[PDB]
Amino acid sequence: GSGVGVSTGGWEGGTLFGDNRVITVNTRQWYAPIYNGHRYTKLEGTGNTFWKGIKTPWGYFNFNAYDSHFSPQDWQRLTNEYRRWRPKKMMVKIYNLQIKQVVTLQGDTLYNNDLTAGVHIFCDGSHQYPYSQHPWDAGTMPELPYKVWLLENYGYFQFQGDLIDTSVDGGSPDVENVEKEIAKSAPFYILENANHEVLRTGEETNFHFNFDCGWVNNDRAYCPLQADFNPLVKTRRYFATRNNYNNSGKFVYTRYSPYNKPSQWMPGPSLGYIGNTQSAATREQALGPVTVVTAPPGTSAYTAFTEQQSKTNQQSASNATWSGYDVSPVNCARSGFDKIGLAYDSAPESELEEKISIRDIDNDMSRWGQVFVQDGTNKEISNDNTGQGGNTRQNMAELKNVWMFPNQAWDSTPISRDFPIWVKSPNTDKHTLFDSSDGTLPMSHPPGTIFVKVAKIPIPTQTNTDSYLTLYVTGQVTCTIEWEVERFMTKNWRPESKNDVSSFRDAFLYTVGADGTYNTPERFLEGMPTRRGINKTL
Amino acid sequence: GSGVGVSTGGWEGGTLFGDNRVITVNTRQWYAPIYNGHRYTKLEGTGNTFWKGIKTPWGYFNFNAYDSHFSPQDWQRLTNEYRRWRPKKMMVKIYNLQIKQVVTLQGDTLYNNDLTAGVHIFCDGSHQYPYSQHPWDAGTMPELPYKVWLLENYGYFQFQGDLIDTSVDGGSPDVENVEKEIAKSAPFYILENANHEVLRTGEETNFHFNFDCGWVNNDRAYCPLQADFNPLVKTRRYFATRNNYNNSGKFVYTRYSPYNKPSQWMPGPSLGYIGNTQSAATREQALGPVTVVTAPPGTSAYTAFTEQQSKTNQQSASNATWSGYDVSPVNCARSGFDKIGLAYDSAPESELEEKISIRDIDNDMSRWGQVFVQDGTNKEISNDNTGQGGNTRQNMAELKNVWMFPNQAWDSTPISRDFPIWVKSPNTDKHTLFDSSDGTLPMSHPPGTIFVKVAKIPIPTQTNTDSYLTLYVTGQVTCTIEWEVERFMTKNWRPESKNDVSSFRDAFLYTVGADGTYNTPERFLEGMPTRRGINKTL
Amino acid sequence: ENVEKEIAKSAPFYILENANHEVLRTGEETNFHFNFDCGWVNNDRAYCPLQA
Amino acid sequence: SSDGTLPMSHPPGTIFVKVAKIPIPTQTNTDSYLTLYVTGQVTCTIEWEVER
Repeated sequence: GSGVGVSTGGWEGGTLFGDNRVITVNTRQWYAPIYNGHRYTKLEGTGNTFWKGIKTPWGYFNFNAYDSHFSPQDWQRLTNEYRRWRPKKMMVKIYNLQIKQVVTLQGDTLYNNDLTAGVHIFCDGSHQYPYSQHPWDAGTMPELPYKVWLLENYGYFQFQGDLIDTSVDGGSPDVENVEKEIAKSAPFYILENANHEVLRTGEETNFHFNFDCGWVNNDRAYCPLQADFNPLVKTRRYFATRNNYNNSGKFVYTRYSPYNKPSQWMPGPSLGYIGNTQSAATREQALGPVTVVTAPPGTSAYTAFTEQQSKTNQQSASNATWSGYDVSPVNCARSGFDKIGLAYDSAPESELEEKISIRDIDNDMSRWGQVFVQDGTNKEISNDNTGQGGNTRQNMAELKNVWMFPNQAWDSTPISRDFPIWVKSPNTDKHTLFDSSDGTLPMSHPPGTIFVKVAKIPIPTQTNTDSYLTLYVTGQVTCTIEWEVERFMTKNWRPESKNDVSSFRDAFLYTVGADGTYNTPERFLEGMPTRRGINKTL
Repeated sequence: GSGVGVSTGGWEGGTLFGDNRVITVNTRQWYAPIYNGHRYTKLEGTGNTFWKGIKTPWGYFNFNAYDSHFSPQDWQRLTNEYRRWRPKKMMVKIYNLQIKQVVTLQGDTLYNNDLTAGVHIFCDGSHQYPYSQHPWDAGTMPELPYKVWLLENYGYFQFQGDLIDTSVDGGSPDVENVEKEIAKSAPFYILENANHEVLRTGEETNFHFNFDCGWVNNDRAYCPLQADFNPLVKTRRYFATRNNYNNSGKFVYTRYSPYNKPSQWMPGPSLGYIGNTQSAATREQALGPVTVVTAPPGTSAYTAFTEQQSKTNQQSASNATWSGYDVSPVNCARSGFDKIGLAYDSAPESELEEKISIRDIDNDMSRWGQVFVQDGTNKEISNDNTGQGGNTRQNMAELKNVWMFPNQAWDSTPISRDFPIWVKSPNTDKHTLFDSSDGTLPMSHPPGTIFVKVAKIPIPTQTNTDSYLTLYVTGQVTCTIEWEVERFMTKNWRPESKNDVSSFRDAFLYTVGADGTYNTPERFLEGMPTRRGINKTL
Repeated sequence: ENVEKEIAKSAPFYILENANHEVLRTGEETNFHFNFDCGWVNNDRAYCPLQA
Repeated sequence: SSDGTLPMSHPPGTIFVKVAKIPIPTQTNTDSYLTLYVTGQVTCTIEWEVER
């Protein structure tokens, strides 16, 4: 029935492919140590960074990656057989809890099971506590179901080091000092305010969640946005040409070629900034296409001066890297820069080799390589009537920076097997269109973070100082996501490109080696990206 | 409603993929000329061949190929997504009939439509008429739905030229002459004995058929039949070893290695004969692994002598090619010889280039490369006791010819997109196991052949000699086959090899060229063979 | 690894004979219906600058 | 749209027409088709939603 000696659950796993739904059940073996010695402590970054925050005696389940949910073949069969997919509903189950005590009886350490020790488990569904989980973090659910998963210590941003800096001395209150105020109005969160469960070995718990999100599109456009037309018909439109290069000139009109027709569809947005590669040795300064210094109006961030035009505190571009936070990749709809923004490793905690994979391959023609703008004649106009031309002029130029504009249509980046699934959309009042250059699906309320700490069992002391019993929790978590899928249909005659393994460069991959080392892809193609062969009529 | 000016049907096409069923609808534009001038005539092969038969004023719909039913992508999606398939039921519809008359009013020829001209359409479901349709014939339904399809003239074998040869003179009856009797008991078939429809432009017809057949398996074995075992456990079996090489010897026993264990599963049958490559210039002599001379006991075939042991007429191996019929490929379960038996062209009626494709790639490990047999010690035994060995002896030998034996298990050849679907199983009393080295599925009663001729409209003549009106039939045929399919399921972790186009050597393929020439694969991999990536636990 | 080789491989080719469609003769006819979902076309002008 | 058009997700479906291919028997077996064309009448009726 129930008790210390009957299991709360069993190992579930596998996948079910279906026409309208895919259901991926996954179970892992996890354990949570005592984090930070059961205490909230101020987290300050070493080196030069002004990030300051709280380190928390808690740890959390991060379920956000694809490769954690799909196996390599479940991924392949997913991307090959389906046009698009999104999650519908997720159900996590935390069970088979076991709490072990760590005692050192001698030089040796012995691990004996202490019943009646609890574990705190808290799912924040309302997101009342800071959501500090980031996509592209190394603490997600392991892709190998037989690897044990160590939960990650939780912590959160609190205040900005250089926005608390100036004149914050506590001698007397300064109400007009704005940096004094930022530090005063900075929050501090404690997870013991919240109602949450305490479980023992016999107890279990589970959580359900219903996604509301966009799709993940697996099909490619074979045609440029502007190239889809019929050369067999002649167009009705003419293009203007200046004739005499002077004031007496006028535009003379001649018909476009059938093979060159104008279009109403602009290129999707992009920023032509590739990020800083200066060979800077500091890893914590901002190296990124767009670095953003958040400072409130009265504040002085790091070393700041007043621009005398606006009389506002501003920074030099070199100092800003200290005070600011980069955003990458910003390339958005430009596929020419795919290689710039994303580079990542699959292998967690492996000091053996880097195995850095970069997104090289995109065959989707709805994403553009370059945009050129051409504003007139190649030679400046003479101010007199008659006359011949003038000083030479730059007719054409590359547009590096393409912002959002009407009639823009593009496709999001192809995602590999190991990417994050979703990203937390900010709780700000205003949002523009959601397109993530890392391919993630921003959601207003993503799955609530599940926090775990180990109940604190005190040790009586004569000195009355805090002494806690050293013990940890291990258990089993089953994450079952239900995925809404769409099978593709096409009238295309020719065969599509399917993400075969034959294109892999390394023969032995997704398999263990002699010593048990699981071989993972070091390349983006070997990660079986989406948007490969399935053609999409423009 | 009905009449000369309303169409009997419409163009149907496409495909429907489903979990349990795939339905491929295909429509073509066909035409049948007047075959052989409305007369049955004796068909005799030029060159040296004894094949003799009838040429018939009829033509027929041949629906047997895969590439006619599936498009290149329908094939790819079929082979990638499904474990096995077989046909369930076929429905053909012959409609939009149009009969045109060919008249030459002058040097010019003009084509005018003659109403009230019939067309004969006969489906032989009972197979009461010779089934002369062969797999690997060039007259099947075109793979391109927009190509017009010329039906093939029908004809059938009647008697064997060298089994009618000797002493067949009609001076007096010889009842003891057996070759005289073969010619007497040879059949002659006429398709005007059979009930069949005569249609005009307003009329249509259709036919239904229900397949009863085996499957077509798309999955491969990754393991040799004999290699599946657990080296972690030590076997209980010992192998014998002769010790002293003489009469006093005996077998001494020692345990197999854990990595080498005996098996009960024999290799599937094969014949190690690769066929004759002598650079013979005669195309109609038998070049094939097994050539079979059918002669009844009393008959003398070509140049024959009496073997004096059995006192029966026999032939020399060189003369037999004249009198006999090869069977290819005979390799059956040996995949080492895949390259030998099958070579074929996709491109019909194209004198431009050969484009000969040969089946090279088979990764299925249930098919064996070689079989070796080893019968004892390496040195002949001395007849005395004591003594040392003897004359040297051949311990091991290759078994070239492996017949059918108990506990044999193997897999049929992987088939490409363009192969025949089925083959007519003979109406003989006895049959062994059905395994076709061309991959076809033998059926007792395959789809009944649909015959078409154009009604003969006479021309009055003073000389009373036979003169017929020159006119032909064009129409539309819709073949709809329903396929029973099985989606694969696997616990395999690693990604499977999917028949991507990326492995194709030619980039422009399955697409028209500048002059409209449809580019077809010249290689076997580019034809997307079955049994590629889907793994089958042995 | 040649990407341009791949673009040519993954380029589609369409044939309109794959699709179910009607074949008509002189006596036959056909018709088609469609329901638009679209914005408007505005025929009125603003006489004032946005900022005036 | 700077040309004033109304972009629609699914505009009216394109109506395709070809003339059935009627073959001509040939000794050389090369493709020879009968030369003929189609004429007809098409009535397009659009219903427009308006605002006075």
